[PDB]
Amino acid sequence: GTFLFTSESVGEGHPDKICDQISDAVLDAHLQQDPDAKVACETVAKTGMILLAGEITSRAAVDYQKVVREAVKHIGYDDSSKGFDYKTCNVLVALEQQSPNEEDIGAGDQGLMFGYATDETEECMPLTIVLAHKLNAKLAELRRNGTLPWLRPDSKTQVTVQYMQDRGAVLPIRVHTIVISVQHDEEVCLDEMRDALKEKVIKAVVPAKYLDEDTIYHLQPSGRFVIGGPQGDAGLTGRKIIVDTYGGWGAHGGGAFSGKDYTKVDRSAAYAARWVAKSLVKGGLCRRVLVQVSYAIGVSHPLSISIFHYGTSQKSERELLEIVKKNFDLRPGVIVRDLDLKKPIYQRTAAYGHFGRDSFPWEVPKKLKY
Amino acid sequence: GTFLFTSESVGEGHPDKICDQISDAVLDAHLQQDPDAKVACETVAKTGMILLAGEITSRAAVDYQKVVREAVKHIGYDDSSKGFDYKTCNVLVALEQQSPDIAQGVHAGDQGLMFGYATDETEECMPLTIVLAHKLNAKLAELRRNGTLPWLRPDSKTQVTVQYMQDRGAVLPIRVHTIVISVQHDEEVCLDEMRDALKEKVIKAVVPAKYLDEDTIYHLQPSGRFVIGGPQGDAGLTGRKIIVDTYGGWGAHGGGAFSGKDYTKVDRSAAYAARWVAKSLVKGGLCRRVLVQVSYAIGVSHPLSISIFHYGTSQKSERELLEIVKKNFDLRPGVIVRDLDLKKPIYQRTAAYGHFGRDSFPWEVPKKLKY
Amino acid sequence: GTFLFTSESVGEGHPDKICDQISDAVLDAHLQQDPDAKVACETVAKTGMILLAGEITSRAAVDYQKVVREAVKHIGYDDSSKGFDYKTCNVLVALEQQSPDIAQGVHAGDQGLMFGYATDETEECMPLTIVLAHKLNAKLAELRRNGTLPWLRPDSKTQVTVQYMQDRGAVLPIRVHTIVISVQHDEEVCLDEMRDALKEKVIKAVVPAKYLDEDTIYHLQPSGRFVIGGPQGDAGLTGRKIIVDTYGGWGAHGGGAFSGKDYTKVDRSAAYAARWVAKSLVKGGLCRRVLVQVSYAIGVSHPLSISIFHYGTSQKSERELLEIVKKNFDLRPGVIVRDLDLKKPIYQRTAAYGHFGRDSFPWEVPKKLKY
Amino acid sequence: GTFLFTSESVGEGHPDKICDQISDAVLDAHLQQDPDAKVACETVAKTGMILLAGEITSRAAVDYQKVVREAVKHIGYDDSSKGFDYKTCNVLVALEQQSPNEEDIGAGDQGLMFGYATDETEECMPLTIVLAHKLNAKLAELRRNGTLPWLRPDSKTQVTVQYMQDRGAVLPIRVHTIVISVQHDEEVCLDEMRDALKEKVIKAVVPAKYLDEDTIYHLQPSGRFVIGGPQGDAGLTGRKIIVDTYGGWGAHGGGAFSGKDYTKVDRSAAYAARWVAKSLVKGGLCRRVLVQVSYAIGVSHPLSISIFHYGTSQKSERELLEIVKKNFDLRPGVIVRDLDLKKPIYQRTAAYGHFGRDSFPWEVPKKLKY
Repeated sequence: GTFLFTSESVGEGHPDKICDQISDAVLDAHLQQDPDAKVACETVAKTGMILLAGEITSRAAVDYQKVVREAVKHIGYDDSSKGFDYKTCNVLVALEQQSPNEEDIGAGDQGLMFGYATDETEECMPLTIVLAHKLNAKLAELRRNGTLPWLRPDSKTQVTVQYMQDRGAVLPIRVHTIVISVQHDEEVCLDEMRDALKEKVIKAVVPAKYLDEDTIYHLQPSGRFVIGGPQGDAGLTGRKIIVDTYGGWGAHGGGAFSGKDYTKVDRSAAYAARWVAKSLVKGGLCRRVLVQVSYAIGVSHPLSISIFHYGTSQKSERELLEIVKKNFDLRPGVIVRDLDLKKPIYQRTAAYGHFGRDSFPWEVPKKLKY
Repeated sequence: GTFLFTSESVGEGHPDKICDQISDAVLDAHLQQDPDAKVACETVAKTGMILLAGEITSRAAVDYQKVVREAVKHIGYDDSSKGFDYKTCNVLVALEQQSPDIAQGVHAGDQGLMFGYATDETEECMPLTIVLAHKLNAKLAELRRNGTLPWLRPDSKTQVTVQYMQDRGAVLPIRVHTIVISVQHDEEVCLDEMRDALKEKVIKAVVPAKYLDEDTIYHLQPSGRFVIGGPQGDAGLTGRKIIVDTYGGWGAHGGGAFSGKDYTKVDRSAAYAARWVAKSLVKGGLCRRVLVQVSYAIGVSHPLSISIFHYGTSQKSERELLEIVKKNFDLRPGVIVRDLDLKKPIYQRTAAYGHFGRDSFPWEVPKKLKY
Repeated sequence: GTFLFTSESVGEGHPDKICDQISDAVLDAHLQQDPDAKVACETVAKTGMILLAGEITSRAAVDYQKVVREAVKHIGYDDSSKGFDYKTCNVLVALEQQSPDIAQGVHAGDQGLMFGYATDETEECMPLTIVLAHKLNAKLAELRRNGTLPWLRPDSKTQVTVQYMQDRGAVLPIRVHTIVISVQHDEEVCLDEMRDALKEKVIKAVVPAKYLDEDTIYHLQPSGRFVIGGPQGDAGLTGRKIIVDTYGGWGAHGGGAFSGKDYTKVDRSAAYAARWVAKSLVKGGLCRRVLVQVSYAIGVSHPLSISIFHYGTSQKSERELLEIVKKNFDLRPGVIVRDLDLKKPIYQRTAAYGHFGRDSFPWEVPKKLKY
Repeated sequence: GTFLFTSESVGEGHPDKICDQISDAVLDAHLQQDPDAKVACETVAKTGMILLAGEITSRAAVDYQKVVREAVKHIGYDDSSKGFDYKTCNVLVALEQQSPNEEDIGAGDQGLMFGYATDETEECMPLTIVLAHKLNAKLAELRRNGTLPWLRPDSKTQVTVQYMQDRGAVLPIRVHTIVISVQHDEEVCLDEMRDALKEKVIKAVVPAKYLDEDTIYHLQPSGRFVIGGPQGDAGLTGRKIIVDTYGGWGAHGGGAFSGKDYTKVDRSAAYAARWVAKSLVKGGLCRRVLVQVSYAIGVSHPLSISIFHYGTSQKSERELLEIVKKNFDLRPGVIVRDLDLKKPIYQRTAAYGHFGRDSFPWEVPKKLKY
């Protein structure tokens, strides 16, 4: 049977994503000096304020004012006309910082985590969330290179796709609806914005085979959007966890990723579960798969591993599990080495999705032996 | 045929849940005085600080000192020895409140989806993994408050792994495979005594005996020592336990936290409606297990689309169930608000022990279906 | 015989004065609704932040978003280019407000001293050094607001050194020795043009020509460049300009700031009373220059002691002046409050340009004395 | 003619003095690593919170959480029963920190400053403020060594003395009134507290010749005082400037001292003016004297220097000025060298008065040539 599915993505200037990106900029600053830094950094953004709160164990000396302001400048908030300015906003810091066989390190917390993959795209991700992210990334590219200099940092996209099912797999047929709202400078009209959104953004990102006569476009649906970001709005780290992962597809364990080092299995085991799911699909063992893992605080080994193939394998779920246990060691002290999780690359994961890119180690499938 | 599935839950004193409870206490304070209040309240808790941020349109005048402090008191943080004290903590108010529109005084949102889920494996009509996880935290609070284990403090986390088998799409719990409990405690009690009380007075008082066996794995105080807890040990924020609030990893989640958001946030009121629909189908005997997917389109009050996925557990087709749902439910967000009585101040009770599964809310009372 | 004496003053946009003005705006908001409000409001201003802290007992419901933002708007900080903007700054409210006593609803402090001072060297009855310093800041604000020098920003500081001679204890200003002016400015204007306008349109519009000569020293924009100012460049707090608020180093100060404190704080209302007494003696022709010292004892409403020090500028003994003061003034703090109308919301006007010397307040209106 | 004079002092646990002491602990932490650090650190204390705000130019890496908490522990707040606890209070940091002939350095700000001295005590200070400070210091000594273990950190004293005048000098005759309020543990009665205040504090500090039959004692005048410090109270740096100096005597320029390095003439020139006043009095050039100096931002030399002797010299005020100008160079870049103002000794100045101690360089008179 057929169904519609909708995923959302948000640009770097959305207040929740500002916080994710600042959190990871703080993490990256620690890791550049101290690869073994432990970081749990939560960020809050509201009118005129960034606040940092959390715990850090690190030998680094980090200038938080500079790291935060620079990230805000990088996002593109440099003037009160845009709603926020890195030069004059309030930065408050409440980070409590202590000084300090690695394969046996215990999980930093308990929790459950999922990975997912699907053969419907080359990236091995759901089409809805690939397209939603790609529309926001293209907005930011065109903003930053001056192709559309009226663009500002805050944006939200929603993409509805009509699917068919094929023996537990999902086959995207057409884009049903695209919604784009993007922040903009006072000096452009809506007719021009709408035309640019359709021609320079949607047509540059969405394969033409999914767009047809009945595709519904809602471009700047709420009209003008001059002020954005944290102004009259409050955001927090870890409030876009569905957007950061599979856009509604598969499942989620509840843990946020941004501002967390590798011992926080919320992030490292979700990355490893994605790596497992992608490896199974690119291995041709199934067409779509969900992987669950779980941990207890202070315990190095997973408490559970489970594999659900949606009926898209010739192997049983039990046989896939046995294969997974022969090819992967999901201790955090081992995941760190296989996925290089002490490298300061996290600020790049904080927008446009943690999954479906090529450059990240969890997106390179492992050759399986079975 | 068998598989494992794990869910977690956290106690009232976990720092993220403190924040959910405070944000909903704020919402209830506003609704008490102004049933049309619009609220989007975020809370941050860290060593000695409660910060309230967000936007409110309301006629209410709320005393945040009182609302925040009583909530913290009720949770049980009343001394520096416990890491946090309602008498001495810093309450910072950064909320932006405006009066409702002058001219309306004198006279349906995002393109998005919501999921509801229900399963006949428990009477709560919820996954056993998460029902048990919630009940373990609730039992710790009960024994802490009636003084049976006076060494307990408010911060707790639990995790339950169940071994299941499948039967024509339904899931049948066989036994509890693994239980984790970590709970904050006073300085005097010993690990042995804690691990013994958690097994004998908590777990065995909550988990049906038929699910426990000699191979069940217990990880009780697995870190070894948990004196530092609450916001002292970890920063809390509103809306960071969204899976604990819902189905424990089962079903699906389309995104959005609930607490500190009024009934006009559709990702809060339509999620409750989709639960209501899923629970009504299962209690109506129409299927054993169901995922209800409700899509809304920018503007249109009527849902864009509804899909019902019964996993094979129904004698009727997915198109027949969809027809039943349409004949019995009106899922326009304004109709939902009236049918589920969502203008009333009951939200603080939702903010610990899960939004779904308790027999305390209108969305947990099934609708008798005609067909 | 001659000597130098220096005093300073600061503009409305100096970060410490922003805080004094906000704290008094808070007090006035409360008094407007509840004339018995008790207020002790502290303000901190730093890059992008206004923080309100302190204690209030009041029946008022005040909108701090509005009160703080309008005050900042009025000061002139309305864009990030100026370093601070009322539209986008973070207002954090940490004030602790309680209702007045339940049971009194249905039905004189520290051992300390206060000083008043007055001198006949100006009509304001204040030292010339500080009268001139205040007027230079006021003139900058006037020319900034009417657009004569649109390159001016709100943050300014001035300092005036006067050469004096003495005559039987009175002080006689001879000339202005040195003037300092530092004022925040836009990016485009050049130092030469600023230094020329400050001399020609500010100083020469304010200082009587008889005090200026070819040897007068001008330090105008002495740091060279002052684009970064307001709370961006320096943290402000309430009650850090207490000498600018009073006599500019002349007379004496027994300790205490004024702004954000209601009339029941005796170090605020008895300082105004002692000014009133000192000014009344000088305008009554009883002396040319006077320091009035009023001591209060823990509990006793009546002053413990009053000493009058006339520096030799009076035909009457210091004991005769004391007798006159006692026959004409009742310095019990409750009587002071009634006589000077201190329950009214006029405090925000006190918080820039000095509490003493302007003909705008009851304590600056002399009492006609009988003797 | 005779008159009464009253001075106040407050203990380390008074909320305003907590902030002064934290500000100077932050300054001292910078100076221990970077002698040329520029610091303007303001502290705010209220229920459950210390906030730091200001500007720093320094090469130091300072852990602010540790510096603040430790200072709070040092003051003696370790439990919510006392109203405040270093282990669980909120510490928020908003310090903006940049990296960077010294005799020519310009004043860090404009301002006026006074120094004062008087021959009425050996310390060359007014008796009222010497006694007020000494009562608070003795309370803290007895608290910290366990002589009176019921004592807590917050305290306030007021001392009224009856004076005579002698040719512009002031002669203290008797103590008229002593007020002491001190914070205390629940477990002591007021009768015992009052007796200890009189016998172990007042009699150990006030010379017996000033105490007589009519001396009024107000000991714990407002009754019980269990909770103190910042709880239901707000304090700020630089709100006790009269207490920190001459207790009402002489004059004040308005600048606070705590949290400021030597380029902030509010502090360095006030120290130097005190040094000048003390040198004149110990030199026998007068019995009592007030010194004024003033500065402009970015200008190294004083704009004005003035000397008022109260009629207590045989020399004219003009002759004293000429002597001062021959023996002292009041440029901040020179004052720093003469008074050793890069040394991290400032936390010790933050309670019990900056003046009248023996160990500080501004309290050692210079031998004058004239």
